[PDB]
Amino acid sequence: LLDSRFGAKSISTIAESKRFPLHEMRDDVAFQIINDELYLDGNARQNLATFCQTWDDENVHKLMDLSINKNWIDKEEYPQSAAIDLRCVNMVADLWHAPAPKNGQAVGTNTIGSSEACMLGGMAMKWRWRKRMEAAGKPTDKPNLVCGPVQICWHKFARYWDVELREIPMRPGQLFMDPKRMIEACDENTIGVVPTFGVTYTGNYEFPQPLHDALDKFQADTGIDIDMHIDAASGGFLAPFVAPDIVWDFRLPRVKSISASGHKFGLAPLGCGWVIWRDEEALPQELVFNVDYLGGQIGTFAINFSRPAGQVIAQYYEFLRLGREGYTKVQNASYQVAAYLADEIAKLGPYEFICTGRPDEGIPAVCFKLKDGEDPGYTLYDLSERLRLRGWQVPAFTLGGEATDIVVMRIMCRRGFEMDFAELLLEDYKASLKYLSDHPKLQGIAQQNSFKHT
Amino acid sequence: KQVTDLRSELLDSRFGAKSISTIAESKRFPLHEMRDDVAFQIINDELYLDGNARQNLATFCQTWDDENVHKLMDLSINKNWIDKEEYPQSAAIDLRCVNMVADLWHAPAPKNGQAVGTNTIGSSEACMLGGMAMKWRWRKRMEAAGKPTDKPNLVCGPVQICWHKFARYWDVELREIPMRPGQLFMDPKRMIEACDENTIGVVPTFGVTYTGNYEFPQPLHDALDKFQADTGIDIDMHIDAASGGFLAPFVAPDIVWDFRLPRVKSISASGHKFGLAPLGCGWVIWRDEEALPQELVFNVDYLGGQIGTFAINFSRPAGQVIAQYYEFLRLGREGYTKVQNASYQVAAYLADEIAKLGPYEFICTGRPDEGIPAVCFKLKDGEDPGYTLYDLSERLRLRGWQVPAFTLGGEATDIVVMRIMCRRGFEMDFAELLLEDYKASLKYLSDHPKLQGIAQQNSFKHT
Amino acid sequence: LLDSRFGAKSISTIAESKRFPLHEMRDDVAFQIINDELYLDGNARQNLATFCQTWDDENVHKLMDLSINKNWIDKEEYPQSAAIDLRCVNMVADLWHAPAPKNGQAVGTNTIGSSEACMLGGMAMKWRWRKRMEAAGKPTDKPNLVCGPVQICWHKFARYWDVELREIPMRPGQLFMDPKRMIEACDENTIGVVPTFGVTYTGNYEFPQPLHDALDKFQADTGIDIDMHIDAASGGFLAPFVAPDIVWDFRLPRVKSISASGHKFGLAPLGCGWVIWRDEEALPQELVFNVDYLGGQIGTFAINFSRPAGQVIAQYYEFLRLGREGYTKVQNASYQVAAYLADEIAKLGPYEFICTGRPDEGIPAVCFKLKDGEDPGYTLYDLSERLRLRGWQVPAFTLGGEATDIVVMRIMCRRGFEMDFAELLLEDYKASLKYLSDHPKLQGIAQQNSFKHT
Amino acid sequence: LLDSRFGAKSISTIAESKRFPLHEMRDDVAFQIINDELYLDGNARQNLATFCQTWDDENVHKLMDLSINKNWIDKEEYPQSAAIDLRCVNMVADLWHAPAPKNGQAVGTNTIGSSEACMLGGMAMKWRWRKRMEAAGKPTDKPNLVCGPVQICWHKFARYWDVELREIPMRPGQLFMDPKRMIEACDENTIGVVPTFGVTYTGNYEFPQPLHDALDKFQADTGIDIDMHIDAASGGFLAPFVAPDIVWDFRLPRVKSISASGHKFGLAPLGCGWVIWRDEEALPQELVFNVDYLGGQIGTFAINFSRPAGQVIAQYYEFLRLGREGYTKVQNASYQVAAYLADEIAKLGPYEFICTGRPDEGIPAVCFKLKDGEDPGYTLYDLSERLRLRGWQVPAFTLGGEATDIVVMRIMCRRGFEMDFAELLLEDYKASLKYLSDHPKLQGIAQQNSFKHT
Ligand SMILES: Cc1ncc(COP(=O)(O)O)c(C)c1O
Ligand SMILES: Cc1ncc(COP(=O)(O)O)c(C)c1O
Ligand SMILES: Cc1ncc(COP(=O)(O)O)c(C)c1O
Ligand SMILES: Cc1ncc(COP(=O)(O)O)c(C)c1O
Repeated sequence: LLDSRFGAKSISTIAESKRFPLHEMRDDVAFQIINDELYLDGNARQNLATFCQTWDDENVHKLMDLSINKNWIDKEEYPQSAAIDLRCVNMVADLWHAPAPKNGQAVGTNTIGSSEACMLGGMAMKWRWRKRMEAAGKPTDKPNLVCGPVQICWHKFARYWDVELREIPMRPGQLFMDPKRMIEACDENTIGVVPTFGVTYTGNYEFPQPLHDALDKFQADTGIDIDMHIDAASGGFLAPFVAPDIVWDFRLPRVKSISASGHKFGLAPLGCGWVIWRDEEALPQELVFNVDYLGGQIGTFAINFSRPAGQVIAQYYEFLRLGREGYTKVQNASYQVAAYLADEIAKLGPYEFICTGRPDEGIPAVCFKLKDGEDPGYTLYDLSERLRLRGWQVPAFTLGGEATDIVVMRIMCRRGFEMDFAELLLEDYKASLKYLSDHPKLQGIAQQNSFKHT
Repeated sequence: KQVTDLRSELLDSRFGAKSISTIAESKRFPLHEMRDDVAFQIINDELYLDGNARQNLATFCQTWDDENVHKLMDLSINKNWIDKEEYPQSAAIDLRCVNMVADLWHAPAPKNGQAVGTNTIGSSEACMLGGMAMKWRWRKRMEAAGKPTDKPNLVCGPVQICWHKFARYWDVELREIPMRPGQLFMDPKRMIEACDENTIGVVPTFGVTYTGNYEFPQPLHDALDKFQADTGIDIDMHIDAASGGFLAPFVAPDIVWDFRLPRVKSISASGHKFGLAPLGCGWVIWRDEEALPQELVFNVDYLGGQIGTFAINFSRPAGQVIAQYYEFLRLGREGYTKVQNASYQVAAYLADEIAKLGPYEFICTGRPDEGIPAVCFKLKDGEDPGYTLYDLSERLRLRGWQVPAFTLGGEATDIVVMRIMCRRGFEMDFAELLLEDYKASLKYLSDHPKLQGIAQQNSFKHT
Repeated sequence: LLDSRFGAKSISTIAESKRFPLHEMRDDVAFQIINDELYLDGNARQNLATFCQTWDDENVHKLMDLSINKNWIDKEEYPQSAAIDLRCVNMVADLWHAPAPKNGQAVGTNTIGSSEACMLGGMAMKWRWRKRMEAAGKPTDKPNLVCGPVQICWHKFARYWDVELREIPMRPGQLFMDPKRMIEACDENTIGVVPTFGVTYTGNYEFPQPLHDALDKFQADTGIDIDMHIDAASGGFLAPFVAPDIVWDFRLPRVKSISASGHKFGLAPLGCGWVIWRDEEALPQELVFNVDYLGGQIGTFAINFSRPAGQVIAQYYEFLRLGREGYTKVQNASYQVAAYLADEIAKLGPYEFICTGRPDEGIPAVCFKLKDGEDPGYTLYDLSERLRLRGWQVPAFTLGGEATDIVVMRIMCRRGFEMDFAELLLEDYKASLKYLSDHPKLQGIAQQNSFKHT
Repeated sequence: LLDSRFGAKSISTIAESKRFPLHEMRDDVAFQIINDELYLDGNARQNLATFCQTWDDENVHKLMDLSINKNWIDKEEYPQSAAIDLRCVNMVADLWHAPAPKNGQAVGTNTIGSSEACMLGGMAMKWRWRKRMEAAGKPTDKPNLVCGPVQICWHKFARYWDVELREIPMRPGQLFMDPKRMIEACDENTIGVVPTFGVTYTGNYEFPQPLHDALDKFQADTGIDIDMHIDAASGGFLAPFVAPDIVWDFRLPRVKSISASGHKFGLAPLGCGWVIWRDEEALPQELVFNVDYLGGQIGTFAINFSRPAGQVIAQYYEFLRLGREGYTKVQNASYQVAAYLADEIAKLGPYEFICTGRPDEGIPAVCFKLKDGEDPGYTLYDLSERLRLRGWQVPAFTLGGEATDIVVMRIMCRRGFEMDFAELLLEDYKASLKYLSDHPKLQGIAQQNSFKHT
């Protein structure tokens, strides 16, 4: 067996792939072998399911390349990377109207993604709640967390830290966590409420303000003081620029912490998250670990330790080059694309929209389902498959709870998916509808949900 | 007439233009846009303030530069490790790596072809996952027995901070056997004294962070067998092989520390350490399906079915996994053996050479059978050469070297040690230069006695 | 022995480091080996001792890479490089107010640096002087040169060309060459006076005008006609832009030649110098050598012969992209940083400043010493060592002459050392002072002068 | 006026090329403007006149690019570059059989090229001679130097340092410095003899051994002790590999110093020279200057000061990757090309060869003239012009002395000019001959000498 690339004895990667390789191989052959199979990966340019950055900027590539060995945890050897990281924490804190620091540095940290940021926020919430119950001489025996249609990271948090997850069910007419149902789920064991400022499954915002009012009335009627952690994975880098009037952040007294993804609308490369706390009081010191460095010690509250500092550096690059002025324009461009697709798609079939890409309602996304008791001659699963044959990945999936029988299609508009590409999508969308119309036997065959978690 | 306080002033000599002071507005989110290339050069220029770690002998993390690794990482910047759907080849390469590492550690042959394990950001996450699984297995055993599960504890030696975090975050009592003069590590006797029915497991550190020595699981495994025999209490182990996991399999195959031992239910290691991968790569392997409680695994829907994942992080880059595979492919056992041996030769050389320069007692001398490629020593008790290791460390910094001097924990807290790490890139020629600067530092301290005792700050020791 | 990079038998560069290597080695291995140890060199970004360019410009790297084989002396094969070189000579001549050329080309040449430029200037001075003395049948074996705190290249000139060096001593209150002491050293054997327009050790300018007037009076009283050569290594590319009114160049009749460094404030990469002569009469033709080429013979006055033309090309790039407009802003930026540091440092200790970075007084540098009889609890040597531990190289050294007891600290502000970096230096400066204060035993230990020559 | 490249108002480099630009210009525009006119430079691949390296090696480009700012004189900031430089000096010393250092370091230095190397060697020669005459109570007012057909750098040395240059004339039947004529020119005022181990104009070696014998006899008959400096600009990196048995170096007692060009057959990029002294006694300490550094103090004997360290590094790269083994094969390849050309060219016309590319006679060069009283119907100048029309630069010029009536053609074979290219040259050579034969009126028209100095 020979290889046509190297014109030599074949070196299989699929063979003996269950055992650690025995011999050495020429460096450049190993590289070309791996490089060639990586072509099997998609480039995600036509993938409209993910929230994660997929566009390419030469400067970001250069910054990441230079940072490949810069250790985020090693403040001693990489002091400048550490300083840039502190700047970012302050800037994000400022973006979310966090109270002015006493010493001068905001309370918060960079993370690998929103998952870790949420875990940290969740543990802090659990610890503050525990300190309160013990002081009240009550049992910390069975904590619970109230939320709406949260992302899987919260299910993991609940599971891994033994907290009862009280998720308000998604239901026809009310897909999100409303004040009434939220209150019905709250009690003395509730460690906190987690509104999702940009629901993963639909793109809509769960507004913290009305929930905050309900929590104020709750403490007035029962004495039970409940706080909030905002999961703003996507919305945290949207609303501050295109809808400053929405009061969802630290302007609300009960919001003790907020988390968001830099690698989503924060525009940073994969591997960047953020979590900020209102003030020192919001973060139990018992969770912070202090390590020694030549220049004094620094407290850290993170799950990960050693990791590259490139994403933080790239995130800073975006903050510096764009500013509020730049982010507003970038974000608005995505909202224009989403709004356009919503309006245009509505003219093509009997659809009921859950999200239409409006800045005041949520993120740059379009989410719809077929109108009840209406049969256009295909399901959204069938349409999704036709679109894949044209290179597009437009996820079709079912919602949860009382709406377990509802099938929706979600389109995400992130940086890089410009108006020109949306127009092409519409062309292929129309072509797919005509094909389904000309080949009725297709209806009902496709029935597998697409990846919806990110 | 333009008051200095009402202006975004300052001319810049690089751009032949003005302003843009990262430190001035550093507390607020920037207001305006800036030319991309100017923002890039501004950031690129201050990154020069970071060290390159070539002369840093404190860290275990990879610091050498390989062109092919730079290319693989550059092409993987947007490849999402969690998105199996869009990046199927990256996911396949990742599964190969898990099987290869499992094979490396003698994990039993999979009943369905795929080993039980996962890639991680680093050893910290790997350890958390291993720790959670240990806690869950212990809990189930106890619940199946109708016993209380509210007082779990974990027995270990001089562990890395990630275990202190695990204990704190998951409410597990950490029973760390104290480091002490004459016994700095977890021995069978003290280990057993700390074990009971609430012990979720024992965590030997196969390559102690602070000294470089291996804690040998075999003797501890025998003690646990005797323990079960005398009490009926069945205790398992998780090996924290952050560094050793990619050393002993190549240069000391005969040390029995892995899955060859029945009680070892899981093992974790750092790819970005001696695994030779770029920062951001860890590994955790479980003996088999039984070793990993399914309640911890989450199954997500994909167009091709569903894949279960047990991880704390979600979205993140797949470049390090790919780079790690590149190392596995180009080196193999044959290549890793030569690479690791080269580091041991340097370490052994430094130990032997440094021993001739002062009254030192060595804790680690870079021997393959004893631990990792590191040198760890302290001044002999009651010996005053005319300086402390802190003073020596500072003199070496003036020569560009970062050789950490710090104190040991427990009841050995009065011990000041110096640790030298020998990782890929720190070749024999550089070790010779270190020796030259070491001797020059000693002569300077000898000629300037007033220096003794002044320096007294510990260096970063955690990695 | 094995190498952990190549995973093969070790190849040491120290073992047989005194004998020519016996065998071949794979090219790439040789490259990586050398590349890896070059990491032991500093990048000079935190080095505030040198005057030489240390910033990086992508365009300059490209021009230099393209010119690696372009031979400066081979006018025949590289006609365009030779043309660009001629343009630069004329532009520098124009910058220094040299009289308009008769034929059209200014009299001058590019050099490797100011050293060579000064040798050429020195030889021409010696020759012009000799031609005068020889006509009067007087001895020409005991020539002397009058100057102030000159750079080492003049000591080399004096030594290599057997010229008595009459250096006016540096002294408290009079660290530079003044008119009075200058005249006291002049006689019929003086080949010329060399004012240093930007003293290496302090940064101050020695003003040619007052010296020029003294020389006019000298000729009036004795008949002895003495000329000048301005060593403007640094000042030559500063004053013409930020202080045009200072009369130090060819506007002065006696100034027969001027030299300066392109690789200093000229902004060119290492390896570029310039020397210009007032006119043909100022340059003895006996020193010029004519070499034949296909297009005709070209004369040259240079110590070096074959060498690369990249630096000249890079220098032209700076001239073209900046112009007077651009150079003024670039140099002003450096002066602002220097002025800022001087003002800020003065608030931290009992210091006496010799140079405070004022455009009318000298170059962008800060030079100071501890006030006489003041004991802050440390020497500038101690402070310098503390700053090294923070990555900075701020030279502390002693002055010459009578000010031999004086120890100064000199900070150079060149392109790349922006305001933000100066702020960081101030932070580390303060940190160093606090450490010295908390550790008194450190005082007096350090006593080695740093490199001060460039 | 518009520019077709930038599609905007034209920017001319010609317009006011004699004045320093007044305004700024876009950097990328300035770069492209300069990049575009550099295309007017030749690449020298078909230039067979120069000895300087013109081939391109990717690793050398990388090493030079990395070293653009590394200052050769700043031992403090660039310790590793300084170390590599010391290794090179020792390796070159070893190559020339210099006595083993009484300490651990050979006596010598790197230079910009052979010119500076020769000046340093010449100065040392003059100083040693002066010291001796003084110790004999004799005058030192009329120093002279005996040599053969030397390169222009020695004419410069003689002129700049006031030494009478006694150059033995090139003559038909005696083009080089022979023992007899050398002795006729020697006296008590001779500072030394300079044999040229690879004559620039022809390529032949002047053998130091026979000359050395004559000088031994001279001291025996007169007591006058005369030393030598070998100008081995080209031969210094040829004979040690391809003809080790030729005794021309430090194996000869009288050879006190040797110089050679790294950027010639040393294979280094432009800007690299070397000069080695036999031992400390051979280098008068009065010429060495000691400068202080934090690491202590190092001595240097150099005309230049600040300059790039890249060539030294690239030179080290060649030493490391090739070794004696590699240089022998590289140099041999050039000799094979030269020998082939000589043998083939001899069959095309009535020629008399002065150099035929034989390793035992000289460097890889071919030098010939038309046989006396032979008229093939063209001059070598005519042939040279025809070859230029085919892209080749094969210099035709006259020899000096009474050989001023001798027109020769010299072909240099350096790295890169492989056998395949030589065959192409022969094709064009024959084509040129046929053209000249078919167009007789061309004979005698061309009469300008080509650049012959390097
Ligand atoms: C609301 C929400 N939270 C958390 C996550 C997980 O973010 P990450 O993948 O960056 O950890 C996602 C994708 C999300 O949409
Ligand atoms: C034994 C040990 N465990 C865990 C860690 C943490 O690994 P990481 O920094 O890769 O999370 C280290 C550094 C270590 O030495
Ligand atoms: C006043 C002065 N003259 C000459 C020099 C030497 O210049 P170069 O290093 O460019 O030869 C320097 C450094 C200097 O400061
Ligand atoms: C014999 C000889 N000496 C000196 C030189 C000048 O060398 P460089 O150009 O390197 O100064 C040459 C070209 C030469 O051929």
